[PDB]
Amino acid sequence: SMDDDQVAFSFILDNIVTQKMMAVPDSWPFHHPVNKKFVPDYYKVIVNPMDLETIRKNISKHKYQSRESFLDDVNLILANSVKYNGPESQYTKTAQEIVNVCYQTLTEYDEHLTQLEKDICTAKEAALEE
Ligand SMILES: CCOC(=O)Nc1cc(-c2ccc(C)c(NS(C)(=O)=O)c2)nn2c(C)nnc12
Repeated sequence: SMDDDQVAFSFILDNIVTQKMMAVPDSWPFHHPVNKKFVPDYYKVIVNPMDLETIRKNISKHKYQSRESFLDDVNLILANSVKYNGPESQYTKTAQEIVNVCYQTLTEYDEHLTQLEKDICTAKEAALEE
């Protein structure tokens, strides 16, 4: 209702992740960091690994003040799979649908998230004045 803007924004981001993005068919390889046991050279090819659980952990620490830095990490999941698996691999097409669902949901909530983003930024600027 008031002064809870960051808490609310993060709460919505987590629900987008758990309810929309993690619900993509066969998306489970993206729910957690790549297990080196199964992909022995992943961390030698991908310099900035990223996954949905890592994004949730970021959300719980309130890393994202706007959807833009949230989308940076989401789009990073797709670009990593493009680099490691190739553009037409089934992994990449799954990750591409994870990204699509993310954008579709953000667009559904656009006006609402803009309001939270404005209030979060103006509060941070006013709090750093002191
Ligand atoms: C070299 C042939 O191509 C590949 O095998 N690539 C990929 C493979 C897997 C993958 C496999 C098996 C398992 C059990 C898991 N589960 S987890 C989240 O613990 O690591 C993941 N994820 N993956 C992701 C993301 N991006 N690429 C891949």
